[PDB]
Parts: sequence; structure tokens; C-alpha cells
Amino acid sequence: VPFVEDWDLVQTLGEGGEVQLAVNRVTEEAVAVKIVDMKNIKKEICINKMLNHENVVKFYGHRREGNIQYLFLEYCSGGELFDRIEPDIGMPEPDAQRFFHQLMAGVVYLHGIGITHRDIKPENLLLDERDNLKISDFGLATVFRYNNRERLLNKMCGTLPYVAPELLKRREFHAEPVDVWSCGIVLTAMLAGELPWDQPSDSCQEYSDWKEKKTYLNPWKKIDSAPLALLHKILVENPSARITIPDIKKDRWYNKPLKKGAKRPRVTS
Ligand SMILES: COc1cc2c(cc1OC)-c1[nH]nc(-c3ccc(-c4nnn[nH]4)cc3)c1C2
Repeated sequence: VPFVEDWDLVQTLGEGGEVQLAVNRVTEEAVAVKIVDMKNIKKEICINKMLNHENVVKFYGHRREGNIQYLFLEYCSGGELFDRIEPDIGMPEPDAQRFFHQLMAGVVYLHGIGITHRDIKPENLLLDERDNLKISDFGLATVFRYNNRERLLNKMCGTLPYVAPELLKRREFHAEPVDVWSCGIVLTAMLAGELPWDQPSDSCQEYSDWKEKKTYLNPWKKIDSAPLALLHKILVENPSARITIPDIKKDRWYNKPLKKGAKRPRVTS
């Protein structure tokens, strides 16, 4: 079948290099192509070849043309989770619970194969055509468990409003509680439409107020008591005392019926 390998770079999806929407000449299948001008990528492609989950962006393959590296990834027509968050409002609680369930499935998977994303935020959480959440960008990702032996991290990685406090106060820390904390900050953004603090440090007043349990303040005043009880368990300063994903899965709000299924077409009489 001729021309089946030809893709047209239709439009820009993002920057950093750049991400382009690529449409197949013959089949018209859409993919996102990451254009990386090498003048790191070996690890990124290596981690991407291990990934196969419904809540993780699909890696179709890579092609290298001199100094330009082309990463062929999943096109997600729902765009970014970031653009579903209304500033200072957020989104309806049932939508946030469904996206948080899908985010947990994706992070469970990753941790299961010993991968830590290290930069979970709404900019990196993409939505497919049926609004299924997908974890994207393994540029900062790394192997924290190999041959069933855990390796402690020491490197500063992430985005300050989403990083766990141990990453700023300890030399070494465990990988999994760091991804749990960023998921908790994502849940806060989804239910309040604002970030609670610039960084989880004691010099940050908003962060001190949260440790002082001043929940009558923003963003916590906008969040219902059931998801707020969960956030109280996730945004715990001590990474050893922090809730683990198996226990998030037992939380009362996480298992609270709120959301209806996708609305299938119906007729009466
Ligand atoms: C602003 O609107 C969009 C923005 C994006 C997509 C779709 C969009 O609208 C439908 C889309 N589909 N897939 C991606 C995507 C996939 C993977 C990666 C990635 N980065 N590093 N590794 N994988 C980046 C973007 C994007 C961005």
C-alpha cells in the first residue's frame, strides 16, 4: 500500500521543542508528533517503549533524522485537563472524581512497573475523544524500582506548586509519595480552580495555614468536606504518614457515587 507512511504536519499542539498534530496521507489517522532538536531522549524513548495502559499516552514509535528526533505519540482530541479547570471555580465534583479515578489507574500502573512520572500537573494530563484522562510526557520520568529493589531519589524534578515538601527539605526521598502529593494538588486545582501555594515550604503562609488546618480559607473553603477529608490525607507533610494509593481507593469520597455514565442516545413511547 503506497504513501501509508506519509504524515502531514497539520497544526501546533504545544511547545517546550514542539508538538505537532500529524494526519496520515492515506488513512487520515491523527497522531501527535514531538519534534526534539537534540542540539536524556534515550531514556525518554526507553521509558515510553515500556508503557501500555488505557490512562497513559500511547507511544507508536520514534524516527531520527540527523539532529531532529521525531516521537510519534497519541493524539488526544479532548486536549488538556488544564483547559477543563475554570479559574477560581474548577469543575463539577462528579467530573473531578472520574478524572481523579483515571489518574489513580494510570499512576497505579506506572508505579507497578517501577516508573515515576515526577511532573504530574493538569498541563500533562490529556483527554481522548470520550474524555478519558491520559498521563503524558516522560521527559522527567525515571525507574525507581528495578529487580524488585527500590532506589531512593535525590534529584529536584517537577513544578514547584505540585512538588511534595520532602523534595525541598530532604536529600533522599521515596518516589511513590511524591506522585501522590502532585495528584492531590491536581485534585485541589480541579475542585477549587486555584493552586493552594507557590511551593510546600514553611516560608509560604498558605502552606503554614494548611498545616494549621485553617480550612475556612481559600482554596479549601470551596471544597466539600468528603473530598477535603481525602486532601487532608494526601497533603500530609511526612511522606511516611501520607496516604498510599491502595488506601486512596478505600477513601469514602473516592467510592462516593456522584457521576452518571456517558449519555447514550434514547427515545420514548
Ligand atoms: C491545546 O489543544 C491540544 C493540545 C494537545 C493535544 C490536543 C489538543 O487539542 C485537541 C494533544 N494530543 N496529544 C498531545 C501530546 C501527546 C504527547 C506529548 C508528549 N510530550 N512528551 N512526551 N509526550 C505531548 C502532547 C497533545 C497536546
